[PDB]
Amino acid sequence: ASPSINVALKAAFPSPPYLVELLETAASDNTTIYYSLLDRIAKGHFAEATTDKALYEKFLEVLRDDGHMDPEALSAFKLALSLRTATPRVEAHYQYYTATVEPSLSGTQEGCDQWFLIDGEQYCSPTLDTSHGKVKGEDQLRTLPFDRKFGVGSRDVILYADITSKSFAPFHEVAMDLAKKGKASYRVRYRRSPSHSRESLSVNGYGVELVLKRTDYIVKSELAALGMKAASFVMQSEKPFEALLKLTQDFPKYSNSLGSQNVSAEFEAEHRGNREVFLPEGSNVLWLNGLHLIDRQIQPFGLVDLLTRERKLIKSVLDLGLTGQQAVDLLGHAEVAHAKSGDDEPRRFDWRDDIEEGQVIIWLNNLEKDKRYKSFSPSIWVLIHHFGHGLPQIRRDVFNLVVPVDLTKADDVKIVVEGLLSFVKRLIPVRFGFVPLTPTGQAIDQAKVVYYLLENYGLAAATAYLEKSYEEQSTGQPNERIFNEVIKDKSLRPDGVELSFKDIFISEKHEKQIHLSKHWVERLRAGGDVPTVFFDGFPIPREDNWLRVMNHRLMQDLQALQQAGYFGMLNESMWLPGFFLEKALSRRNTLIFPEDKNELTVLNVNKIYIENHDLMSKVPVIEASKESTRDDWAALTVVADLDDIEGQELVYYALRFRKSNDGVRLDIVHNPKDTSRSPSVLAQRLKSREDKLLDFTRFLDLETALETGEFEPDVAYDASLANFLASSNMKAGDNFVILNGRVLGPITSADDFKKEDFEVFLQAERRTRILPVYKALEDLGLDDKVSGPLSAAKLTSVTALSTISDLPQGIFDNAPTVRTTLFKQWNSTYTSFEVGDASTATIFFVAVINPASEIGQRWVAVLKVLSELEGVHLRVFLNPTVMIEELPVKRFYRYVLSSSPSFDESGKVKALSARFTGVPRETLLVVGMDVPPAWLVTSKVAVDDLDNLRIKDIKAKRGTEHVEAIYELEHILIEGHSREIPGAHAPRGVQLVLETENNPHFADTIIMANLGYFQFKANPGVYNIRLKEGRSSEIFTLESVGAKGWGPIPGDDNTEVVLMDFQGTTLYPRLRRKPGMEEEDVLEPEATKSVSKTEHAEINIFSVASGHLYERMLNIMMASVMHHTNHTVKFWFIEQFLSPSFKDFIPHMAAEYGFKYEMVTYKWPHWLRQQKEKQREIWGYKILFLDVLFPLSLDKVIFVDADQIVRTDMYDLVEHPLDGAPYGFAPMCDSRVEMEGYRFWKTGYWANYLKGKPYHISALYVVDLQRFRELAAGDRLRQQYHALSADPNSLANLDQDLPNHMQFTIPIATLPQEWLWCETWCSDETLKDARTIDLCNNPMTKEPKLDRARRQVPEWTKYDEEIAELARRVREE
Ligand SMILES: *[C@@H]1O[C@H](CO)[C@@H](O[C@@H]2O[C@H](CO)[C@@H](O[C@@H]3O[C@H](CO)[C@@H](O)[C@H](O[C@H]4O[C@H](CO[C@H]5O[C@H](CO)[C@@H](O)[C@H](O)[C@@H]5O)[C@@H](O)[C@H](O)[C@@H]4O)[C@@H]3O)[C@H](O)[C@H]2NC(C)=O)[C@H](O)[C@H]1NC(C)=O
Ligand SMILES: *[C@@H]1O[C@H](CO)[C@@H](O[C@@H]2O[C@H](CO)[C@@H](O[C@@H]3O[C@H](CO)[C@@H](O)[C@H](O)[C@@H]3O)[C@H](O)[C@H]2NC(C)=O)[C@H](O)[C@H]1NC(C)=O
Ligand SMILES: *[C@@H]1O[C@H](CO)[C@@H](O[C@@H]2O[C@H](CO)[C@@H](O)[C@H](O)[C@H]2NC(C)=O)[C@H](O)[C@H]1NC(C)=O
Ligand SMILES: *[C@@H]1O[C@H](CO)[C@@H](O)[C@H](O)[C@H]1NC(C)=O
Ligand SMILES: *[C@@H]1O[C@H](CO)[C@@H](O)[C@H](O)[C@H]1NC(C)=O
Ligand SMILES: [Ca+2]
Repeated sequence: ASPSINVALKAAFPSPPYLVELLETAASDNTTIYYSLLDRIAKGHFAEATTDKALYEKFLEVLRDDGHMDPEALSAFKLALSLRTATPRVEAHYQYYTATVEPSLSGTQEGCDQWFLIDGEQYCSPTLDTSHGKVKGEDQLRTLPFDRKFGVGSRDVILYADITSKSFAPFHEVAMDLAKKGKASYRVRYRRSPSHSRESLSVNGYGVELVLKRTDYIVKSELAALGMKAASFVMQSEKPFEALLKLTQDFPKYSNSLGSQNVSAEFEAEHRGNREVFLPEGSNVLWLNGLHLIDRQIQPFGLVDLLTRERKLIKSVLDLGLTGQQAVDLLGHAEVAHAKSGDDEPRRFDWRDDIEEGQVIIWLNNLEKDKRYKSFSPSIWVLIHHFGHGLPQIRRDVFNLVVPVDLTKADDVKIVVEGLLSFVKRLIPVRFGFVPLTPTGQAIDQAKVVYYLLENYGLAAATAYLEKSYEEQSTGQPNERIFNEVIKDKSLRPDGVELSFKDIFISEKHEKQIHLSKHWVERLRAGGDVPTVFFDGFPIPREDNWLRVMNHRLMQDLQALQQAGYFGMLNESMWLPGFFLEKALSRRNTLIFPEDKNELTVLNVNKIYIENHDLMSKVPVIEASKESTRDDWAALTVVADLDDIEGQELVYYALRFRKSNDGVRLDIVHNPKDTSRSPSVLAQRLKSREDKLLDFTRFLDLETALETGEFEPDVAYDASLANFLASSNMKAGDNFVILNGRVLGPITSADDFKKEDFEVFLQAERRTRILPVYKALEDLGLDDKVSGPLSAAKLTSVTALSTISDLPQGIFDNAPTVRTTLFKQWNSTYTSFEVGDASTATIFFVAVINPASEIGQRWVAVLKVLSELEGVHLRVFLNPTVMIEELPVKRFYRYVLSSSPSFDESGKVKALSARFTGVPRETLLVVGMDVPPAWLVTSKVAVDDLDNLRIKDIKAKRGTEHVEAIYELEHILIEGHSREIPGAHAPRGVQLVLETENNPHFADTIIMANLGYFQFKANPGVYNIRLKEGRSSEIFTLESVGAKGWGPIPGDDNTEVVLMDFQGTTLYPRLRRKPGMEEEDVLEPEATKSVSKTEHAEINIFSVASGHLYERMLNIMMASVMHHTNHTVKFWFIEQFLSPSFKDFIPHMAAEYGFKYEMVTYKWPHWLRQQKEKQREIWGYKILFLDVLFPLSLDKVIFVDADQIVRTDMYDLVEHPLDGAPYGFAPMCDSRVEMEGYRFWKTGYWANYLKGKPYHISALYVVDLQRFRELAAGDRLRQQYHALSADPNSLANLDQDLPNHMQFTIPIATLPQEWLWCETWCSDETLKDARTIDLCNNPMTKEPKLDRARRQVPEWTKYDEEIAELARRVREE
């Protein structure tokens, strides 16, 4: 009605049938709901629903009536159905079917609408008599992400069906029954149904913004009160949530309208008592049950997935009679969070030689007897009376450091010789030791050599051999030429026991010493890929700057000694290192104590005993004792292959451990490697002997009990068994241990997990997870709700999962995964308002919004729709700032989202749009899309200039006050963060190729230095990532694409990526270097040009335009090139900054002028610093992404500005020698003399910085892309831009200023000035020899660009007329 603007978004793929969408949305994770519904529709039950509304209506009654959903879950189903979350999941099936099924299915298909696939044979009938084909191509038995399985069976059957028709129902029942019998396992895959049309999909869950492009006009500056008055207006209204939405959506319009009718109502200067304690004014912060959410997680898709995960967690808890409110309170409790932070409590391991009889550690020091430290006092009070920054001097043994070193490796040897000795020489009060690593023959020999040389001759002689050997010989294997010289002089007085010389094979020296050393390394797991250093029994892995970390603990240990001294705990007759070893463990388990602390897996216990009840009621169970306490209670489950020694060894130890601990409740799950013989037999053998369990005096009693007895197969048991392992992601024949939901394994050798190792696992686990749950729980007085070991495990397991990081630490935010309760302190009467019932709510939201913020605009819109869900509680806090330097909100905002689907008059599903009403007639606006992270969007239909919108002009020109535009969700991102193995660094310069069965080259990108970042533009389907052929595959092998998580998670040893969601795909790939390489991709160890020219063109020019004029000028620029060269040209454009009017026109320009064109884009990385102003974005696209924006096949490109015109045959620029420089620019004209005043690059900062170098122009330049990438110029530009950008007034014009700031670091080839002309800075005499002309800014005039063109260049009109006639010719065509 009022003058309005309407914007809609549609996907790049057609809308799947509504029926299949409801099936998938309804049965999210649950297969039972899936096939239970698949039965209902195969009855022909859902055939009477003629329309989408009716069909949707029928599902609601069914789900409620069959017990599938409750109100909470039904409300959530409607919102997820609005979002159309299941549509990309269905399109995954179709892309897979179109690209891998159809080309591998040889024959003539007609009548084969549905067909099972069995043993590479296709059957178009349920009767199964005839096989049409032997299917070619790769295996279709890939158990892949979108699959579902029904039943267990030796044979595997797949049905590719078009569910829509009733031709489907008989096929289903044939395999449903065959799976019910157990003959084979059933799974359904989809077929694109021809009953549905090729209508594109209308999407929602995005935002639209109308940005004011002129903010320059402000006079009166009483901005300070806006946030404060805006906050009060809402509190006053008494319909507060609606006020905020209405105010926040059209905020720029209401600025002057605020401050009316004694408006301040500052009761709430009182609630800065709230500010005083916790958050600073004007900051937006959201919490979900204590969890702090980052901005990227605050979209509809991100939020729906969080509720889904959180409810599953809470529901499990409230089956013990806890309210949603009590449950959440327990999760964010102080004692709980303290335990997570409780790795300030360090655990130490006993580093001593005492077990290995003193023959393994070779110390470089003794502080009590070295006559270096002779100066120092051997008194305790020296330690206690210390102040300052210095480390206390003392003649006593107090601090120790043992570093395991490989003597083959020069890097390892250099550590001892340079690193360790400097410290000795420096007179540090730390004793330095080292133990050789013996993983190769050469290493073993050199340990012998060095050990011998110490034994008879002494430390200096051994030291001497190492020092000598390192310098140049850098010996892998022992060298006599160097060894014998050492003895020749250093063989003076080799004391005590006599020499052997040259040859070592001493029965005791080789055996005892080397094997004792191996026993030490093994005992503390101090070896492998990454060795482990032990400082005071504290493991520090040998990586990056471990000394930095060691020094940190050295100061933290010193302060630990001082405090004991002031309490008089210490005494003069003491071994001070033993203060730390008091509670140290002799053996170190990498399973329990992984050095990457994040490496942890916990399962929902409630889930395990709900889904697999059939299995868990039939496993041999030892219930915990009747006379045992809540503290003693713990639940253990052992998963082991009883067909292997390791598997049965492990169980005997678990049984032994149970005799000792009466509080434990044990379960034994037999997981065999071979499932051709039923697993139920060996389980049945033990459950008979269950009563007599742990009366096995000896191990053979268990061995014998497993072998004896005759049993049938419970095939029901077998099925639930295989389901459990699949749910728990466990391999067959692999050993695992589960105490209170926490899984450790796979156990390679049962010697790793002994009786003593179960006791520690319970000791440590108990501490962290069980004792903080017990305390916290009791503090709230909920300690009546724990009724047993299994009852307890459900609570402890759930609260450990609550503090689980889904997003790896260090990527999106460094801050740890901790639930705060710190906002509960805050008074709420005058700043807060709540929505939803707290008593019933399972979800609790705490929003802290600043009304004056632009981020608040989005937050309000999304929160209102999620508040509409049943079982959700929200509480809002408004916190504005008094510090407002500039206008706070400079845009209008609308969020396209509904809490339940909308239907047509003809019953179809309604599409959703952003409609802005009551738009000011004379304000200039810019349309922008506030799209979820994974999405790539461009304008498809629009007749207006979306960069320059004004209603008065449109009304005058078109006659309409109403504007309509349509966008397209063209691509969805596959983005990931790489790392090298084992010394994890980002592998920069690595090239990647994305592929599909149809084509082996979907896309290509290069790995960046920052987070090993990379991205691909794709849509739903099954893909694969291969390292690009060349140097990348030569140096590396990629073990995995981290699709499962950071991991390594077992089963992720793959390179397969699939996208079936609107959140795209986030990956954490891993790459390990090939045999002994220190090589770099960027550096070579020839037909590189020809190739690009053949594929693309003789000339490759790229550009960008942000307005109808600039697009009109761009048409002229391209034409001028074409008239001026009889060569082949390819034009490249930055896709998203162009209008659809321009986009729709170019094929007609390409036909006329005879050139090729290609649209390119890259999404601005999340880590890289954004640009609020679009003009600045555009400049960034020209300089920051040059290496990644164009395909690797392209040798070189040339940038030409839109306003330019060229009289030259452009090849010349290609041939121009750049003398090994990545890119070439043209300098600023010095020819105009009278202009000097406006030459600002002869001033202090630019003349000081550019000592002799020129001030270049970014209107035209060459980029030798192959060299650019080779030199890794892009990553420097990116990181310097990010660093420089922290200062807002940094780069006036970043495009010109970044290459000029980087010309010292990155060479710039300077171009002949024949290459550029501009009236402003070049003389009129110069134009005769000019090659190209930029229309640079006035600035001594106000004459506009249209005027300069016609006056400056006479042939500009000739070009404009040619374009004008063709546009009219197309309009009439
Ligand atoms: C995956 O799939 C399914 C479906 O979403 C989830 O589990 C379903 O939940 C049903 C209950 O809501 C369950 O019904 C149970 O039937 C068994 C007998 O086979 C009963 O022993 C159970 O009793 C428990 O639940 C009831 C709930 O109220 C029920 O009472 C009326 C009585 O007239 C019943 O007619 C009706 O089923 C009501 O729901 C409690 O009152 C009891 O005290 C007791 O605790 C259930 O009634 C279904 O068998 C089950 N499957 C389906 C297809 O519905 C499953 O949890 C979900 N899991 C995941 C991982 O998502
Ligand atoms: C939340 O609102 C309450 C409202 O009262 C604020 O309470 C403050 O509490 C202290 C004492 O707890 C009050 O003053 C002191 O009281 C004692 C005993 O009556 C008296 O002996 C002292 O001399 C002193 O007067 C204080 O006045 C009161 N504040 C106000 C404004 O009344 C609380 O600080 C608020 N907190 C937040 C986070 O906003
Ligand atoms: C590109 O090739 C064409 C030949 O097709 C050249 O065009 C000739 O130019 C004169 C200009 O007065 C015309 O009168 C002739 O009729 C053209 N020849 C033909 C065959 O029609 C053109 O000059 C070449 N341009 C460049 C830059 O190489
Ligand atoms: C209250 O009302 C009017 C402005 O609406 C003004 O006359 C008066 O100064 C305002 N403030 C106070 C404290 O009375
Ligand atoms: C104090 O001296 C005693 C010997 O009298 C000895 O146990 C130890 O060195 C000190 N005591 C403790 C508890 O460490
Ligand atoms: Ca320009």
